[PDB]
Amino acid sequence: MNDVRNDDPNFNVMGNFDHGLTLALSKGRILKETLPLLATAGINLLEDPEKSRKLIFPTTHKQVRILILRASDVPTYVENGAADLGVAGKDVLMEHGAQHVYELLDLQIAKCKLMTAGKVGMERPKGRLKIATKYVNLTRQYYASLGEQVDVIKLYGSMELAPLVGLGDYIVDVVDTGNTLRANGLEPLEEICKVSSRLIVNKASFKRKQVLLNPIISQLEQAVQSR
Amino acid sequence: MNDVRNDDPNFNVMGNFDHGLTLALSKGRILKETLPLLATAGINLLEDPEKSRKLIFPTTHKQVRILILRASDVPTYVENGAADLGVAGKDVLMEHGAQHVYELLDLQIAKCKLMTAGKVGMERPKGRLKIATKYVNLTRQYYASLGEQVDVIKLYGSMELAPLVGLGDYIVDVVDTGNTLRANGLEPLEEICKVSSRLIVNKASFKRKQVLLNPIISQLEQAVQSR
Repeated sequence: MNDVRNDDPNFNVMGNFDHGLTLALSKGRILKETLPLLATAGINLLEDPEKSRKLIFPTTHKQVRILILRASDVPTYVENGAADLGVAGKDVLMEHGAQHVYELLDLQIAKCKLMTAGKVGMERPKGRLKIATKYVNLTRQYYASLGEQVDVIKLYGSMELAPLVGLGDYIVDVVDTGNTLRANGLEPLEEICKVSSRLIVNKASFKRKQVLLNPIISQLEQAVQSR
Repeated sequence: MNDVRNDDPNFNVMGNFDHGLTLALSKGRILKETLPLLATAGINLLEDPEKSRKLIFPTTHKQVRILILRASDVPTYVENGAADLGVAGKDVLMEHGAQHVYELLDLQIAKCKLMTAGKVGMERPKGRLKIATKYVNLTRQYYASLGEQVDVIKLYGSMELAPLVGLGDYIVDVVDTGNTLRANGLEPLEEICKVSSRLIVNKASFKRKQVLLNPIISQLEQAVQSR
């Protein structure tokens, strides 16, 4: 009946409440670096998600189905076991909070650093520093490091724009290389920590689904070979 | 002083931390129903923002620059004075509950309904309900109106996926015709309030720049065919 997996038919198979494996992936550059790891593990998207109206996606495994989420939402879906396991930025995991999750692997992809940044040739203003950021808990934790307090201002949008129109004193964002910033007349400053994409499993799903999970984890481990 | 206010050169003029005017607009279908009204008032872009890498778009008015923000951020920018005025759904504005702001006009565009929603043929669950939604404060106050306290689950992405994978019991979201909803085996249930885009102005912005603002406001009002 079931036999082996190689689901070639697209636009089908993907059911509701799949008690197989629900994988929560992020959306942009993170997604484009995750796909290749998965391809070696035997999991391939049948369609292009950008040009697709689907919310759940079938893979080459009949046992595995994919969500493409805002990065902030991956931990939330897995925490609640609406997804069994997920691929999330360590920035996002650290802001949110690890609860009903095992962090199983540093995948060594989407490597960046959480940094402060400003306008080039700016004066440290006088009062409470106003910090614009999407990472409230993390910038609060950090300036507690230095013995300072701050006014934080939560942004969900482009944090590059804030201090050009004079919204922040500074910003806190993840920085690959720093090109985009300098080109828009800004400069990276203090490195708060290092960030990479991690794999996470819902604690219950771990106990319960260990025959689908064991091999997949083990093949992803080998694709991050490194040393 | 200088009367010349017409500006053909885009990729030009631009400015930084202006003391002329700075307009923040949401970037969805809202943007597209908005620009026509700004047209009526001799305020137009000079390129496709969909196809530009610009962060601050200049306009046909030498005295007015534009920002295209992620909806949730518009009230953030105007509260703080980065923007002197902007456009956003009443849903956002009510959830944000911004301080240093005047709502001056119902543009009566992008009309819809903040509603509870669920799976087709749902069964009323037992215990405290879980609600998958972006608008936390708004559901908390709508269930605090029915005396019942609930479990909230904040999402920043598509709220339509949540039910299909069983994140919530119910969801809270904006429903125009909710045509998409049925297509995914979901239903509108109840109604919390009605919703349209509004025009807000920073209060200190309004005290000083009045000279620039009154002409712009007057024109917009008359374009809405309102008395």
